[PDB]
Amino acid sequence: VLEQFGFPLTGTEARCYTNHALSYDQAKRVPRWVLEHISKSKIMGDADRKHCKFKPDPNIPPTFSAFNEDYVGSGWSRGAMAPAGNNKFSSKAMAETFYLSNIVPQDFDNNSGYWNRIEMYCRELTERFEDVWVVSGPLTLPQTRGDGKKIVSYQVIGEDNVAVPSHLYKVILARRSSVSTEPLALGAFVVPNEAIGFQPQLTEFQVSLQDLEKLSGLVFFPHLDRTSDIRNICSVDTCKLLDFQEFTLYLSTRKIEGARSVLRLEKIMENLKNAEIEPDDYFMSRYEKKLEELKA
Amino acid sequence: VLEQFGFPLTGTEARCYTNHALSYDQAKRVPRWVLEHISKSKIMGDADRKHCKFKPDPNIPPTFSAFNEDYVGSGWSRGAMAPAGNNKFSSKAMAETFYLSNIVPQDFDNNSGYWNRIEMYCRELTERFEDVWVVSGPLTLPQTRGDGKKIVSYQVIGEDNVAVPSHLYKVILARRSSVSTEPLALGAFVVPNEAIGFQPQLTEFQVSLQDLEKLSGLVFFPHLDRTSDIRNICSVDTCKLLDFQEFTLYLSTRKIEGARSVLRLEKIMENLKNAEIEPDDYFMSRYEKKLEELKA
DNA sequence: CTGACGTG
DNA sequence: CACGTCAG
DNA sequence: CTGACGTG
DNA sequence: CACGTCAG
Ligand SMILES: [Mg+2]
Ligand SMILES: [Mg+2]
Repeated sequence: VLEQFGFPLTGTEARCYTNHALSYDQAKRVPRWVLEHISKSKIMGDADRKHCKFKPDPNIPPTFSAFNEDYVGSGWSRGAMAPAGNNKFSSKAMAETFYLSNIVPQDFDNNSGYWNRIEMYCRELTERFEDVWVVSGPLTLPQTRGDGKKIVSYQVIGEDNVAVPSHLYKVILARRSSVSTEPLALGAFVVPNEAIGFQPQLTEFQVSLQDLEKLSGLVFFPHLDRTSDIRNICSVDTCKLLDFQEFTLYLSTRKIEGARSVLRLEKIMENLKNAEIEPDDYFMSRYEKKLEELKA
Repeated sequence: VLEQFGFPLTGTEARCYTNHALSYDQAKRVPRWVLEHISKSKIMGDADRKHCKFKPDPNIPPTFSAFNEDYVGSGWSRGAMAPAGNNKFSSKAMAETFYLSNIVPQDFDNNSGYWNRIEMYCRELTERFEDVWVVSGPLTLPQTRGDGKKIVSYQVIGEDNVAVPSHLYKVILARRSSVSTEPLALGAFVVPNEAIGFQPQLTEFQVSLQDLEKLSGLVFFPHLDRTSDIRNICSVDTCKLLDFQEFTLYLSTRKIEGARSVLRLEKIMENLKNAEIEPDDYFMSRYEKKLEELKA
């Protein structure tokens, strides 16, 4: 009798795509969590975000979907939780990361800077671990005022009132190999949704997993054996993001992956040379292999 | 192998009790929705809330539970979504309504005044409809600031950061009889979590079901056929709360039975007459009986 | 790599 | 809106 | 009815 | 804390 006309629906079921899964927040119009698994093969290939378009997820009821009109002109950028750069292997997978079900309102500088560098480090880990799992998502955390009152405040944007998070979180779980007798590596990080420089190290944003679960109301990787050997990812690995020089270099390399015209190449080396940087052996070895191909 | 260690858990599964069900919000430490079914029989009985105590729900993971320490001294009252008064028929059901999984931080005046009167009206509906279903819960809505920005802002209380809602909602669905071909009657209401006098009629807080679903991120009564004719409950019924005199007389009537001394009983009568409220014959019967017993 | 912005 | 251009 | 508080 | 007392 109680359930004669059904229980209310919260819409939090896991939604699976080609190379990520998420749970959606219908009230805030953003994901609660986005889970991915990266390996060196996934991050290679010819998929190109220039052929992709942000758009509502066709599997989300339109009443609870965000739309591009919510974001454009808002002063907030569209920030993908599963990044396009993790899906070079499949045009379909990359396009599915442009569904707004994967997007939160993100500070432009953060999206293009510190958070970008965290994503780059997650990819770097596949050079050292066979398997890497990442859960990313938004948070709206309280601030404590001087009188002890704790208050959650956040902006909502657009006709659809899309929630702008105060912070973003990432949980990284890395397994060296399938046969490894070695412990798993785990780290949880919470970063404010704002411009962050190159000075603060990633460890300054590290939190215990239990604290993140309390803050987010989520349980991550719930099948994990609690007596298994898990260590702090920042003690068995570096947790070292790219510095300015290496970040500018990396970006330039990503740009030599692409080739459109000569004068473009000119502008590239122009801005790069205004900041010195001696091309290290890697960017050179990757410079000739492409230069030859292009003049061919 | 993306799900190697399981998907993250959000904890929103429906939880069923003797005479209500709820979905719990582990981040805010309050229910998202509480569903109940009321009839003539369930609101009769000897269940007494003086035998009950607010306590954590033993089925909620302690990590995500509220505790009484979060509420005591906070300035906010414990506000039940499924009310004790709907569970006079069963001491077990009543006890379960005092689990903190059914509780939100509620303005004291609102809890004991306007919201109390809405609850009373839900019970009144069982005099004219055989079956009444009600979904109740908290809401944290934005305000539009002077500069046009829309901001959500709410307090979180206690060491567990229990979220204080800005508003409370109720959806009421009423069915005349199980075999009747009369359309069902439905209403949705959104009330601010603050003191509300006797002046505003309940219809001033009515909203369309669609608007409440968009604001709450929920779909209510998903098995209700919305394409068949459904009546506005404030059209087919009264949506009239008890007015000051009726409310005060009802409260005084219930206070008669609790009075422990002649002083307190007599002061109940004095307050009534001081406000120019006339007692009714039933009230004077109970009052004279109790007064005789306490004097003796 | 991460995106928005201005012209059609 | 598309799409080239620009920017961190 | 709805609740918070003060004492063995 | 459990209980009795008090207030909206
Ligand atoms: Mg991004
Ligand atoms: Mg109440």
